[PDB]
Amino acid sequence: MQIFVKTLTGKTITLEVEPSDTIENVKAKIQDKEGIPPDQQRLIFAGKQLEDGRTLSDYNIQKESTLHLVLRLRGG
Repeated sequence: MQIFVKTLTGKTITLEVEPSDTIENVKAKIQDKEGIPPDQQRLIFAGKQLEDGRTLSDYNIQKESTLHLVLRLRGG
């Protein structure tokens, strides 16, 4: 199934995923497309932060759903 990720600057990315895929796997696909490391990425769906050890089906994410990406800043 296809899903959409929106960034804080106005960008929408389209990803091909399976319901059994883990959040850590979704972050790895974003790193491949945009070069953002998984430790600096935060994913939000319906106001809830998604955990790396859970899957897309655990949060009831369905086809054409929109997730939000937030970037963290450690030091500096």
